[PDB]
Amino acid sequence: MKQFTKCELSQLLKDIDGYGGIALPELICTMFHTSGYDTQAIVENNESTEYGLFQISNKLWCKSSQVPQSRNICDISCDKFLDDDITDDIMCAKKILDIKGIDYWLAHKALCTEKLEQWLC
Ligand SMILES: [Ca+2]
Repeated sequence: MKQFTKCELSQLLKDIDGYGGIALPELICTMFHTSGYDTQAIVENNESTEYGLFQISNKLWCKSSQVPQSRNICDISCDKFLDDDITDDIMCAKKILDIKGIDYWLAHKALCTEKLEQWLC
């Protein structure tokens, strides 16, 4: 259920290259192994769930019925991360990068800090 090509995502996110010292291919890499470019991706964990192209968690970042105690850092309902517009998802991902850095994503150190030429367009 890929909803983007690696190339279209690289073009849409072109100005996020360098953001907090992030290389763009590093990020695209991270997004692919995270969500498979599926804007509707839902990953269910123990106490919580991660949503969308960026797999943003309801534990901290958005408001959801599942975690009423969430601080909702991005000030947004998690449902917004399952629509076809990734603009709000990108806003939140940047807030994550501003705080916690690219290591929020467990795919980044696992696969995206080494051998990245396949993520170029
Ligand atoms: Ca969205």
